[PDB]
Amino acid sequence: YELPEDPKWEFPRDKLTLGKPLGEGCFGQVVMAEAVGIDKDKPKEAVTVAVKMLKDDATEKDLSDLVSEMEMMKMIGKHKNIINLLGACTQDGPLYVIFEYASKGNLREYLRARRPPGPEEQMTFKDLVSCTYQLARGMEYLASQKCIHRDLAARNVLVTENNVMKIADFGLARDINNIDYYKKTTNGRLPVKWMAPEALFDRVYTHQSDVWSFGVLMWEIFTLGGSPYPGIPVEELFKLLKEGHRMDKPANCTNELYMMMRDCWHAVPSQRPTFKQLVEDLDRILTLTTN
Ligand SMILES: */C=C/C(=O)Nc1ccc(/C=C/c2nc(Nc3cc(C)[nH]n3)cc(N3CCN(C)CC3)n2)cc1
Repeated sequence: YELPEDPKWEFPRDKLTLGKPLGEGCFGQVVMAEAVGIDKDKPKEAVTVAVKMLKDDATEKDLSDLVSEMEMMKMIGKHKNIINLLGACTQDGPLYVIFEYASKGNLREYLRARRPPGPEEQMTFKDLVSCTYQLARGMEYLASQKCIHRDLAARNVLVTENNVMKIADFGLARDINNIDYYKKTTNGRLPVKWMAPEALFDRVYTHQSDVWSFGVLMWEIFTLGGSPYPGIPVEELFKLLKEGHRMDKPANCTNELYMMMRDCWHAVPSQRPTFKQLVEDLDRILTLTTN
């Protein structure tokens, strides 16, 4: 029927001017927009924002996933490495969910564009470790709010004008307690190649599962946007993972950083590092690459 009123987050429709699509596709559409007075301390300034909305062919599930995501953003609160929810238009028209605009797009594309020949300038090692640290800080914050993301991956990280990493796409994110444990139907919409064995084999999802996906994200980063498990089709992956198969070291990556990835991929979930442990180790490594 209708969405309950949340005045704390409501933004007036007549102050929002939708602009050009940024993408379109499967779940929903994202559109640039000018929002006048969305920073309340400056009520007459128009700020460039990004608006998520439904497409024409949207389904009931599509709508409830958009609602879901907006709800989750409100609950987790604010962090420098998480995309900022600015407001929503929930009343008397299409659901618009308003986010800060990250100028440089998703990390996967940003990284591929900066591959050495054969905005364009080759990434340095220090840059790749920084990016990694930022994302580990975001995830550390997330875990501490009892939220699992479930869909960590380069395509789901946005990059601002100042090259700040923001974890985005909270469509599938859940409170740790709000998982339907052991049920056949659970975790059926997570990209197989980023997903921990136990999310499929056992139908559970813990922070230790997000750590697995972080490992895959790290490999993505150090390959400058490579596709996980090159040339292994999704249909064969799990039998391989069960057998102990793991991706090889990227070239632009130190033995130490690769050992961290392999740690994130420990078969036993409790044997993987915590996000807190990852943050500490990445700090040490970054502080030392800088000096
Ligand atoms: C299922 C396929 C599909 O729909 N893929 C898809 C979804 C969404 C997008 C949008 C990408 C995007 N987003 C931003 N910025 C942004 C989004 C949000 C919530 N906040 N900021 C920016 C960009 N670009 C800016 C840089 N350009 C060179 C490329 C696009 N893209 C795309 C595909």
